[PDB]
Amino acid sequence: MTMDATALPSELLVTPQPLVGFCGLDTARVSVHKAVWEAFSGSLQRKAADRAAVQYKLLPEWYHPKGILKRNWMLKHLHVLPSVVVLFQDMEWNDLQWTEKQVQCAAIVQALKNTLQERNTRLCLVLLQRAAPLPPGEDLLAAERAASLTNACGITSKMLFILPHTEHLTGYALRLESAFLDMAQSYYALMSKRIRNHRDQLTAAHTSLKIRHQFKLGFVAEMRQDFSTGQKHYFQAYANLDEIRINDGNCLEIKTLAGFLNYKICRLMFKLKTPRDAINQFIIHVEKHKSRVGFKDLAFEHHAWLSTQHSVFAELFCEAIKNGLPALQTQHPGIYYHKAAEFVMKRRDAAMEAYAAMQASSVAEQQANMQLCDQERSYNHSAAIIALLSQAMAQFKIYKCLRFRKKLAIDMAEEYLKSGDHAKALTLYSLMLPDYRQEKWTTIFTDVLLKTLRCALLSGSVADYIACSVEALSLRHQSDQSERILILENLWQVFQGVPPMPKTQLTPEAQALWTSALANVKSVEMCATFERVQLSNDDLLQLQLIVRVLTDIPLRIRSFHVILADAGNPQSYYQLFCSTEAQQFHENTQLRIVRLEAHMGTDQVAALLTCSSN
Repeated sequence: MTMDATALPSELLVTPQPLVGFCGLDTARVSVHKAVWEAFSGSLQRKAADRAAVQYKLLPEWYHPKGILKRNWMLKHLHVLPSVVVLFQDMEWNDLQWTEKQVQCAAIVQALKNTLQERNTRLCLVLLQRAAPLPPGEDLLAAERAASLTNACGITSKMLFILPHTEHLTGYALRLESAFLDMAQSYYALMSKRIRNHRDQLTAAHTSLKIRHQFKLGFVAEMRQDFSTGQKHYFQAYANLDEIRINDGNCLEIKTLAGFLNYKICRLMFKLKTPRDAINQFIIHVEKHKSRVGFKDLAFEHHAWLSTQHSVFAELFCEAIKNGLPALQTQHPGIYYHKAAEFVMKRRDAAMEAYAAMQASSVAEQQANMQLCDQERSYNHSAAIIALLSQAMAQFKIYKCLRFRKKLAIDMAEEYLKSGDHAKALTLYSLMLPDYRQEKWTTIFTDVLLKTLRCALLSGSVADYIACSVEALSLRHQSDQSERILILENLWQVFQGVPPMPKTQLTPEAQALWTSALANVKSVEMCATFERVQLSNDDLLQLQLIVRVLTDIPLRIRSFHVILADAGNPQSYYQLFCSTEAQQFHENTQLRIVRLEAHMGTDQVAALLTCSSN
């Protein structure tokens, strides 16, 4: 009829490769088969240029398509069914035990040809003539034993191959691979012809079976490296899907199929390096899809799948990087990494909506749809969101794009906020806030500042909390004055260590958590000036440091401190007595204080605001 091409992801993520089989071989031989398999794993030892694509696997109206009709047929074709069958055996040249070799290899090839009769596959046999090498044209018993084979089965002579000694076995394995390339491409072409002949007939114009056929056609082509032909048959299948009706119960499956198709064709793009072509196909179909659905769209569908769309395309971005293309990433390291990240954000928001529509009183299996939601309720951790953010983070960091990755970092911390996970949010914010002050732009600086307020109060890193709060009061004039007053009260509280006021948010658990704090914690702008330095060991300096408050609200005028320095030798507007210098120290030392540390109101500004000298 019109059955799905496949509902199976995680398929052929690596470059698809042929498979030729090896039978169930016992441990008794596996040791020497080790060497045997070594040559086989030699395909994985050698460079891709030397490496043959094929690998190994083990086993013990109109008429309906055979080999195409179902997606498990596709997959079983992919790896379960080898294009060619090869059974490796040993052949010691002897007299009558070698006749027993004849009978035994006859039995095994009889079983093998029965299996082939099940599944229409070409066969080859490999024999180690473990004896010493001899010239070709010497062993008539080779012909005799081939004839014993043929009367048993009829396998052609040339399909027989020999790997006498390991030092010989290696080269004979290389040419084995070459011959296998031969037969494998032969079988692949034969199946290609099968598909095209199938496609020339319609079972009463079902029109979707042929879609499966052209899909499998692309499979064949990419097996045979004709990437262009197969990718364009894929795209033609996309066109065919377009011709199909939309918005039915199928349209979601249509969208997923087109996702498969976009995946494959974009692979074949970047293999052929047609970048903007891949971009155009990507967009074209994805906005097709956004149009095609207006609802249901429970938005773990067509939104999460949108996320997976950008996920696969990011996969193909990194695939290009492994290939080495710098184009789109000089443009945008991952155009779609963070994009899929915001798509999983909308995923989670839609999940919140799902909970909302659930909070309604919540017969065509809508409960299963609700059960869908329950399934969708599972993928609500949104930690995978955080990880996708991490990949986008690193991906943009690849070309050292600090700003963008930093703002994705504040994204991460915001998400941890949404999840209620204050800790690591606070960590990333702790990194960002000095950065944001370095960007000098106070607006978002303050916005992440109140975010940090929430983060630290929830965490209880009240040292960090108050540091951000105080550099916030520095220039908090963009915010409410009364909240400045409240926060200043919080400042005196924390300096005393007594619980801070924003109990309007606080709940007792984290409250106690930070009550634990500050037992360990150990430690608006004004100006420093000098009337005289570099003295003649007679001068007397004095308070040239103008203590200015740029906060509208005052801080309680408590007290003062000055800290002595040792270079060379050891020795609105509010001003009050300090007599900072009356100690007649030694000459030519400019004691410029690291930080002010006078006791106005409380200890200090601590967060790194102190000037040098005159």
